[PDB]
Amino acid sequence: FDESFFSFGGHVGTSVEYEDKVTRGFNNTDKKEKTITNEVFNFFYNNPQWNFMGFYSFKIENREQKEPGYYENEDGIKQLFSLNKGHDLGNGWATGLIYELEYTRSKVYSPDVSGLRKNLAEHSIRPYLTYWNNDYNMGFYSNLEYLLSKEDRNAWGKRQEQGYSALFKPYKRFGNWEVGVEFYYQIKTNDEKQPDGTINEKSDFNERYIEPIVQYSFDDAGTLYTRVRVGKNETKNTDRSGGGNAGINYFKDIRKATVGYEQSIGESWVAKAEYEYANEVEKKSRLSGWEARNKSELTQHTFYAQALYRF
Ligand SMILES: OC[C@H]1O[C@@H]2O[C@H]3[C@H](O)[C@@H](O)[C@@H](O[C@H]4[C@H](O)[C@@H](O)[C@@H](O[C@H]5[C@H](O)[C@@H](O)[C@@H](O[C@H]6[C@H](O)[C@@H](O)[C@@H](O[C@H]7[C@H](O)[C@@H](O)[C@@H](O[C@H]8[C@H](O)[C@@H](O)[C@@H](O[C@H]1[C@H](O)[C@H]2O)O[C@@H]8CO)O[C@@H]7CO)O[C@@H]6CO)O[C@@H]5CO)O[C@@H]4CO)O[C@@H]3CO
Ligand SMILES: OC[C@H]1O[C@@H]2O[C@H]3[C@H](O)[C@@H](O)[C@@H](O[C@H]4[C@H](O)[C@@H](O)[C@@H](O[C@H]5[C@H](O)[C@@H](O)[C@@H](O[C@H]6[C@H](O)[C@@H](O)[C@@H](O[C@H]7[C@H](O)[C@@H](O)[C@@H](O[C@H]1[C@H](O)[C@H]2O)O[C@@H]7CO)O[C@@H]6CO)O[C@@H]5CO)O[C@@H]4CO)O[C@@H]3CO
Repeated sequence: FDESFFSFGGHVGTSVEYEDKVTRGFNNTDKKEKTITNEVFNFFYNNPQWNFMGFYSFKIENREQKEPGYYENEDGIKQLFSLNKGHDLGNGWATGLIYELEYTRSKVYSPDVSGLRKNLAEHSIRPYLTYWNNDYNMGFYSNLEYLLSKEDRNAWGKRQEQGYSALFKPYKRFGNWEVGVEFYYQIKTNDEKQPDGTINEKSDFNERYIEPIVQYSFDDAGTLYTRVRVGKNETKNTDRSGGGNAGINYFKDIRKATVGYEQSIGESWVAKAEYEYANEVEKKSRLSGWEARNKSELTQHTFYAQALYRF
């Protein structure tokens, strides 16, 4: 018991993420955003004696937004707390529960506000079920999720999102290869109000995607991988939404491609680098009248690098 407290391994590390986004919106102009995320600490804790995994991350985030006649800068701190109590069921089966809390505090600067504060709390509860068949070298990861997101933007009001998701990812290993496909479905309700209670948004949302992944492990080196996502989502406003969005539906097509490489360096260090492309095209059921076109297109390039020390 006292001894079990000391039987942990895991990793400590750091990462940096750079995100370059351009959204050409319904007004047919470019909103350009650059975000840098500095993960000053991330801590993976693994106690096989408890069959318990924990994760903690501290991030500093800075975003700059630029578009015709407007700018916005946002600086934030994000902490993640994650607890995973697992359970070996034998014969290749396992189950467990994840409880995850992510808190973000940020300040926004623009020509119109100076240090407007935003507080975000997101809670994720995920029962999961895994299977691995050693004879076939095939298995799957699966989970359900309840997700609650609550954001207080002070003068800009409050927003709550609440819903569920399901994920199923079968995968197979053969030689140095591993191939998998992630299937994902999410539903949620959005509720956003101004401080006096005026409704900005009341809407129902759903998303689905399928994402194949291929990886190859080099005998004398690391693991190279690629993932490609094709998905869709929809946001359907009730008659109570504001801003001309009453009864309006948004439909989005999603395409992503990722390539990454991870390699161990000696016995303890592991480094990973990854590039992701994302292109998302949105249209409305009906334009309000101010729009220049029925199209809003996001193109995003993300660069990610991570260095971890295993123990
Ligand atoms: O938590 C740190 C981790 O976070 C991120 O990974 C997430 C990932 O993006 C999601 O996809 C998801 O992963 C689920 C996945 O989709 C499912 O396929 C399944 O995973 C199965 C694997 O597919 C299958 O390969 C096998 O995995 C085994 C490995 O092949 C084997 O090498 C070994 O793994 C050990 C590593 O060799 C060792 O280096 C160390 O791993 C560290 C990583 O190197 C490091 O990058 C980091 O990982 C991040 C990751 O980058 C994020 O993308 O920390 C790791 C821990 O230090 O530790 C390994 C332990 O031995 O053994 C494994 C297991 O046998 O089996 C799995 C099924 O178990 O399930 C996934 C959900 O668990 O979730 C994660 C977040 O956890
Ligand atoms: O060029 C101006 C602007 O025009 C277009 O926006 C549309 C928008 O697409 C429509 O949906 C609608 O907006 C409604 C919303 O539906 C409703 O939510 C509400 O908006 C509130 C926000 O939800 C809340 O977050 C806050 O918004 C802040 C915001 O966080 C800041 O980012 C800042 O907004 C700027 C944008 O960043 C910038 O892109 C641009 O907006 C364009 C937009 O690209 C285009 O699609 O300018 C704005 C402001 O300069 O500021 C606000 C706070 O001022 O506050 C609101 C308060 O309700 O209200 C709107 C209004 O109906 O209609 C707009 C305009 O037609």
